[PDB]
Amino acid sequence: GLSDGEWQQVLNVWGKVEADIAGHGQEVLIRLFTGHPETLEKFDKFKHLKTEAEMKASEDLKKTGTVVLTALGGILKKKGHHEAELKPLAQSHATKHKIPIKYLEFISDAIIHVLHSKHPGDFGADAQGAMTKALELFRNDIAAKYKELGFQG
Ligand code: HEM
Repeated sequence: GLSDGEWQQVLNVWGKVEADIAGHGQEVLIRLFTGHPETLEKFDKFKHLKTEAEMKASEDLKKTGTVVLTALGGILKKKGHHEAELKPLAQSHATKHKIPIKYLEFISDAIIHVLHSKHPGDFGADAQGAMTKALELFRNDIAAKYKELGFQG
């Protein structure tokens, strides 16, 4: 999917996320959750959250943001060589959590969103470029694993 000039850009950018993994992860789930409320319903431990103050105020969400961004970061550093790390992922979201690929689209968008909000002006057009393709490659490989499982819905 990507050139290493592009990989280069992705890890450049992930350097931003790693300086504050907990904050980045919190705002991603908040951007996910507030924009597409049906997504909250897939989490039984965040179901109670009703307002953004509550989410904001929730320590368990900051926690889940770190797990999520820690796992993706683990995949991105593989530079597309991630069958081993993604299968387990795709299996769990399809069979156990029942997560529609559309939701993986929403969170992909939510990361691009967040990044511009936290780093206005230092999230280059080129960087957006690389990051979007990287998220697409991630999403595409999951989509395939999802097809195998007939995880239609
Ligand atoms: C970049 C995308 C994502 C990554 C890297 C990610 C990562 C993870 C990891 C590492 C776990 C725990 C281990 C496991 O169950 O496999 C997990 C659990 C879970 N994920 Fe995701 N996830 C992603 C997207 C999503 C989305 C979009 C949703 C729903 C809109 C979601 C819903 C859940 C749920 C419900 C669980 C179980 C939560 C619990 O522990 O109670 N995930 N995810």
